[PDB]
Amino acid sequence: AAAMAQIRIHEVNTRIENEVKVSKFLQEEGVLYEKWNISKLPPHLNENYSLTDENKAEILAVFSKEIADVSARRGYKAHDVISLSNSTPNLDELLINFQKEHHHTDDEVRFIVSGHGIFAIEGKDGTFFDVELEPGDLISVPENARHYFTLQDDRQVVAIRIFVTTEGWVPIY
Repeated sequence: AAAMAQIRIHEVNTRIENEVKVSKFLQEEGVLYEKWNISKLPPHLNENYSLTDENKAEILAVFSKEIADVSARRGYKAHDVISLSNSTPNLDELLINFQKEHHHTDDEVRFIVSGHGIFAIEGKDGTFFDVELEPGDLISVPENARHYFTLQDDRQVVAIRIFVTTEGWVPIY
C-alpha cells in the first residue's frame, strides 16, 4: 500500500492504486508510464518553480539518458521545461486551453519534475480515467487519445515536455 501514479476511473468512481495494477492498466489503454529517479534530483531544484535557464538545462542534464531512451523509443526530437504555479501571471489562461477535451496527432509525453498533475484520458472501452501524477512519473498520451489535463489541489506543476514533432502539442478539439 504505497501508491505512485494512481488512477480514478470516471463513471464508476473507482480507484486503482496498487502500482502493478496501475501500470498494467495503463498498458491496456496504450499509455506508457515510467518512474524515473526523482531522487537523482538536487535539492535546490526540488519544488523550485522560480526556474531559471541554468536550472532548466540542469533538470535536463540530470535526466538526459531517460530522455534519450524515451526519445529513441518513440523517435522524438526536442524537449524543454515548464513550471506552472501561482506566480505565473497567466496560469488560468494557459490551463484553460488544455482542460478542454482534445487530442494530438502525436504522443504527448511529459515527466513530472515537481508538483502534481492529472491527465483525464479517454479509455479504449470508451470511459475516461484520471491519471494522477506525482514527481518522477513519466507519461505518454498516445496520438488520437482524447484527453484533458488539470493541476491537482496544489495548483503547481513542473514538467519536461518532450516532443515527437514541433506541431504535436497543438490541441485538436
